[PDB]
Amino acid sequence: FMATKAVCVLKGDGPVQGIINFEQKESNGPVKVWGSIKGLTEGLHGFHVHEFGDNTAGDTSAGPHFNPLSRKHGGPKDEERHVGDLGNVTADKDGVADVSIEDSVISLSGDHCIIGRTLVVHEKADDLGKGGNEESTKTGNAGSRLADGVIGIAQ
Ligand SMILES: [Cl-]
Ligand SMILES: [Cu+2]
Ligand SMILES: [Zn+2]
Repeated sequence: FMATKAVCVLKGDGPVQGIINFEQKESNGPVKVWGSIKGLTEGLHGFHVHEFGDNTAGDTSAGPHFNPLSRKHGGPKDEERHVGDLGNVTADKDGVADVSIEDSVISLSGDHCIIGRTLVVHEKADDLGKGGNEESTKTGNAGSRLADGVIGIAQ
């Protein structure tokens, strides 16, 4: 089987929630990521795929950012990045982040497959590895998880 579409329902302990859609018509092509997230503070919020689709214990059970190539944290456009580094979503004045992303590193098939893994929206902006500290090189200093969910097959 080869997934062409995926979906992730994001939920948390507070007001943050949303639906994220993934589309990839070609196995060797980019993934379109689109949807909306509500209940956010206005501004930038870190947006990452973590390694495991698990919250057995909590944040640790989702593991670090998905990182099959053993690289350091960066932005989605950087050559040096984790596969799960999708950068930041932007929330407007009403707390709605309209997500519109095209990425060529994540995939719905193969070694970079994100199906069965966890998508997370964070409290703070992702510094893209440019924060000048150790945490920047791992998480981008995006802080706590406001909402998460496991990425499932949709088509
Ligand atoms: Cl760029
Ligand atoms: Cu994260
Ligand atoms: Zn990362």
